[PDB]
Formats: sequence, C-alpha cells, structure tokens
Amino acid sequence: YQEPTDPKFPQQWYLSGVTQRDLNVKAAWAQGYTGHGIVVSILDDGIEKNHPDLAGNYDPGASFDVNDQDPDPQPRYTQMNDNRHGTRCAGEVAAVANNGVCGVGVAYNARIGGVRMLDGEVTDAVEARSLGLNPNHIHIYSASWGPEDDGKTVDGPARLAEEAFFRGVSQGRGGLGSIFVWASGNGGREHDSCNCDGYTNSIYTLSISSATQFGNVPWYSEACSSTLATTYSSGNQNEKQIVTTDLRQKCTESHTGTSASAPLAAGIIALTLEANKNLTWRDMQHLVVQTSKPAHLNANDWATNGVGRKVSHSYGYGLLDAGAMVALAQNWTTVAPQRKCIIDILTEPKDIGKRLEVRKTVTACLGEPNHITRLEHAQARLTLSYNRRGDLAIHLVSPMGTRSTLLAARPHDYSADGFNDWAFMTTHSWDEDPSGEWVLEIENTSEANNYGTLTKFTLVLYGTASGSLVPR
Ligand SMILES: *[C@@H]1O[C@H](CO)[C@@H](O)[C@H](O)[C@H]1NC(C)=O
Ligand SMILES: NC1=NCc2ccccc21
Ligand SMILES: NC1=NCc2ccccc21
Ligand SMILES: NC1=NCc2ccccc21
Ligand SMILES: [Ca+2]
Ligand SMILES: [Ca+2]
Ligand SMILES: [Ca+2]
Ligand SMILES: [Cl-]
Ligand code: NA
Ligand code: NA
Ligand code: NA
Ligand code: NA
Repeated sequence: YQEPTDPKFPQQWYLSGVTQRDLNVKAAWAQGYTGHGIVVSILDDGIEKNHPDLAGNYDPGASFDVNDQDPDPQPRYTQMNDNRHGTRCAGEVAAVANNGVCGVGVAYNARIGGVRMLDGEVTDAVEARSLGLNPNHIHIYSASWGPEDDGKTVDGPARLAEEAFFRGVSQGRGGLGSIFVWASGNGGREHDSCNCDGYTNSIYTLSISSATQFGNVPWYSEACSSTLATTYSSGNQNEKQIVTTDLRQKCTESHTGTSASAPLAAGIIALTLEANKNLTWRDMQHLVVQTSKPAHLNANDWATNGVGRKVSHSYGYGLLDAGAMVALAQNWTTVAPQRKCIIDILTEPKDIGKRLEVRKTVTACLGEPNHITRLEHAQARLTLSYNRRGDLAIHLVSPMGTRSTLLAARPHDYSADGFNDWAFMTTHSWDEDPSGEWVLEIENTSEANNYGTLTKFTLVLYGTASGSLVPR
C-alpha cells in the first residue's frame, strides 16, 4: 500500500501519525478499504460541491438545499465566511486523495453530499426533511448541531425529527437502518452535560466526543453517559487541529471542536460499511463498543464496567480504531432483533429534598419475548419537579455495579421546569446482564434548601438474549 501524496497529508496527524496517537486509518486503507460504494451526507450549512478536493467525490443524490427548497446545497457566500462549516466537515470524510490538493478524507473514495439546512430558520420540519433525505441512497449522515450549548437548555427532536429517526433506523438503507453520526456538543465552557441534548442522547445516533492531540479532554467537551466513542480534534494552541477543505476552494489547518470529530467518525464508519455492507445500525454501534481504545486518553473517570470494558463520560469507550473496525466487521454476525423491556419503577411519588435514592430489583422481562440478558442502551425516563434544575446531579447504577452519571450539576441552569419524561440514556452498561438491583440517585449539589418531587421513573432496557462474548 502507498499512502497518499497530498501536500497536507503529513499535517493530518490524526491519520498519518507514526507515534500511535492516531485513528489507525492507514491500517484500514492497507486492508483495501477506502470507502468505495459508500454514500455520506453532511447535514450542515451547505457544501462547496465544486471544491477542487470534493468535486471528484461529490454526489448530488446525497445532497439537497432544505433552507431554500432546491437540489443545490451550494453555500451562501458572505464576507465573514459564515457558511464554511459543511465544506470543512465534508472534506474530513471524503476529500479526494492523491490529487495534489490539501489532504485526504478518511474515506477518500466514498461519495459525499451535503444538506444545506442550518442557514435559515431550523424548524422541526427542516430537521426531519434533512434526516430523511434519500434514505435508500445515503448510508451515513453526519450532524454537528443541536440545542444551544449554553448549559441551561434541555431540548431534543420534536415530533417530525423523532419520526425521521425512527423511520431511518427502521426502513432506511434497505431495512438495515440509516447510520446517524452525531457530535456530542461544544458546551464545555458552560459546564454543559450532553444528556440534556436529545439528539446526542438518542439511541438512534452514534454520538462522538473529542480528544486533544496530547490525549486530554478539550475545553469545549461535554461529558455524558450517552456518548459512545471519541475521535481527535483541537485543543490548546500548542496542539494541532483538523486539516480539511475550506470555503472558496481553500485548505484549512484550523478546523475545531466536537463538530470536527463527528465527520471523522462518519468516515471511519464508511470504511467499516465497505467491509460489510450488511451491518445494521445496531451492529455498527456494537462494533464501536468492541473496538474503541481508551489507551493514552486522560480522564479522571475511567471505570471498568461489568463486562470488563473501560468507559469514561468524556470519551465513551475511547478512540475509534479504523483498522480494528474494518477487521471485526468482515465476519460479523448480525445481532438478534432488538428487544425493549419497560419497567415502571415507582409506586408513589418521592420527595427529592437534599438527596433521594430509589432501589429496585428487576427481572428484565423474564419469561417474556422482550427478556433481555445482553443490554445495549438503557434509559431512566424521569419526570420530576425541582426549584433549580442545575443543582441536581443524577446517577444510575446497574446490577453489575456500573455507575452512570445521567446528569451532572449545571451551574447556569436556573430552570424551575424540571424534567418531563426525559429519557436520560447510558451506553456504559452495554453487554451487561440487566437483571438484579438498579439504583437511581438524585442529589442536590448545592447548599441551598432546594425542593421537588420525583413522580415517574421508567427504566427502559434495550438489548437481546443471545450471543455474549467472554468479558474482556
Ligand atoms: C444480511 O444479514 C441477514 C440477517 O442475518 C441475512 O438474512 C442476509 O442473508 C444477509 N445478507 C447478505 C447479503 O449477507
Ligand atoms: N450536539 C450539539 N448540540 C449543539 C452543538 C453544536 C456543535 C456541535 C454539536 C452540538
Ligand atoms: N434543534 C435545535 N435547537 C437549536 C438549534 C440550532 C441549530 C439547529 C438545530 C437546533
Ligand atoms: N414522536 C412524538 N413526539 C411528540 C408526539 C406526540 C404524539 C405522537 C408522537 C409524538
Ligand atoms: Ca440552493
Ligand atoms: Ca486531496
Ligand atoms: Ca450541549
Ligand atoms: Cl422504542
Ligand atoms: Na426541540
Ligand atoms: Na446518541
Ligand atoms: Na465496575
Ligand atoms: Na443480575
């Protein structure tokens, strides 16, 4: 195998690195996987389809302009170059290789499109028509947007967008399911907690966080239990950043944030789908859980779960490993159909006060078709009132002892509106047996005399009842 000759490929340290601090993408390229036959769409502010490093891979069938209702996602050019982001993301996935221009995409032989949908009023309908674009042609969608990262918002997809997720994973891609790759958020400076973002907190999105070049949690990172894995992005001014295509037919070395991590993940997922086109949306999440690598990512919260995998709320299961993903995909056996076990926990409302603990021993639908012995996602769907929402911290402990932070204190969240059946999600108990005692902890982290009531706690388990590996 001959590595790319593009002039900025040596600057693509997160691909071309020879020091083991990279996404192990050359190993997938050398196995023969470059994205041939896979179609990725960037849902953002448009795509410069004539960019010299994108035109060769551009796919109009992966593209649309939802803001102006036309097929052409070309960005709106302004003095401030406001609408450059989708072009930057597109080049991360699928910039052309070996053409003397800028660098390369992770999946540099994949086809790449863009939906122009952020440059206007972004309604539920706009989101839904974007997520649902051409779902039997587009394989993978990448989205680096969502509710405001102000550290005080709790919001998620409204009805049309949630319907789009369900239709995408159910009937999209020939019934295998659209793969929705999501950036987990950029609200770190505001102490944001990403389970308060219903797009990344969804089980239907494959949520990705960032690590800096030196292996640290960047300033902009949000921790939460819904994140699945990590790719490199930007950090401090001594650390390099992401190198990609830019607006006006240029090349940038300064693409940043979790917004740059999701496209890199989408590219790795494209290589993986080339290696096994029959993978379902759930298979892909299993592959990420099994192959991602904690090594040399620094965090104070690495914990071993019940099947011996290390997990962090900053990083999920760790860095994506493209070579390991494509290798494991090739002979992967499709997972069994998804089961859903609904357990309504409370028999009475519970005062929260300073601290509340709810313990319940469950059988996980023993004796029923939805019996789960192998967990995938778990949710604690909570309905509660509280006088100052951001003083709450919430944890969920699985029977195997895995402590998931469902909500960390958010100092800017002064809301008195509480949570209305909010489905806090954790990936940290993946492959555990969920039978046994679960513990929900709700704590007032402030010295104030705060008050409220938990009125509903539904534990929702997803998973199967067959096919476990020996614990790591
Ligand atoms: C895809 O997987 C399904 C489920 O295991 C199987 O029935 C089908 O034959 C597979 N198709 C291909 C082309 O491998
Ligand atoms: N998940 C996200 N919510 C807001 C946002 C901005 C940029 C990238 C990701 C997100
Ligand atoms: N769903 C959304 N809330 C705020 C926002 C900004 C941009 C795109 C989508 C959203
Ligand atoms: N998916 C949905 N979000 C809100 C809602 C109301 C009624 C039916 C479906 C939905
Ligand atoms: Ca247009
Ligand atoms: Ca190039
Ligand atoms: Ca956020
Ligand atoms: Cl469901
Ligand atoms: Na919403
Ligand atoms: Na998600
Ligand atoms: Na443990
Ligand atoms: Na058990």
